[PDB]
Amino acid sequence: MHVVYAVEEVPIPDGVKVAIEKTGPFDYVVKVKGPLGELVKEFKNTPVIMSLSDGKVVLEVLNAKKREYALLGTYKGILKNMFLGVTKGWRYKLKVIYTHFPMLVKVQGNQLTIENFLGRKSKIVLEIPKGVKVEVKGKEDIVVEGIDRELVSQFAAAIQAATELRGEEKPSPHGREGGLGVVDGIYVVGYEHVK
RNA sequence: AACGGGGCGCCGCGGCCUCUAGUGUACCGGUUGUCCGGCAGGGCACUGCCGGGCAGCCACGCCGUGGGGGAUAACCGCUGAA
Ligand SMILES: [Mg+2]
Ligand SMILES: [Mg+2]
Ligand SMILES: [Mg+2]
Ligand SMILES: [Mg+2]
Ligand SMILES: [Mg+2]
Repeated sequence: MHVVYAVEEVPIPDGVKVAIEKTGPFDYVVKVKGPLGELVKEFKNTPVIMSLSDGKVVLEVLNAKKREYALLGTYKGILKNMFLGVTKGWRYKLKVIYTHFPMLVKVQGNQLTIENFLGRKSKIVLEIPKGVKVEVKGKEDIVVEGIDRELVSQFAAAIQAATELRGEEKPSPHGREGGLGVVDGIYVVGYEHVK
């Protein structure tokens, strides 16, 4: 359909200061600061008009189609994650599951290393991005923390992907005559806030 | 079975001549028939034939011949509204 005018409002929580800067004809840079840190997000080439009103972020589209109107809900959802990111933080939880070979997960500096995955001599090494903290709880659980939910979720997804074999190395998911097969890996199990 | 780690080929490409192999009517030797009287030296038999062989050329010989980065394909995912 067609939208003459549509508006959305995102209430800024207490202690959070939001700055909106126009870096181009339709580009925006939104800086969000809270007790837990500062996030910076870019909204480039966008039809959404972004503005501040006494403690809210106002999002508007004018003369918009479905494509442009759909971006109001998206930007509201992104901004809400930013506000919760600087007040409560984001924690993604992962579970280590093995069948015969116990995996050894350790964090050394800014490297996350997984050893003995399926008894392989190769070592899975991942680079931990700035703003992400990884802690290994016992032998079964991994926790990824940060203020940028996109950054934190993406890294947690990378850990899970690193243990998913592809091509000729992919094991059969089901066993003989239909039981569970070789299902080893690290699986993202859920998320929650730090506070 | 596999990832990872270690070692080496085959095919192709580019060079090289130290080794080995081929050639080598440069060169040295042996020897057949005849002719120059004999010896020695030599002509011809299209290097007469046979053996060896430097240089050069050469392969059947030796040497070199890789990893990375970027954007992507098939797609797999994150966040994410309509
Ligand atoms: Mg050649
Ligand atoms: Mg000869
Ligand atoms: Mg004589
Ligand atoms: Mg004569
Ligand atoms: Mg002659």
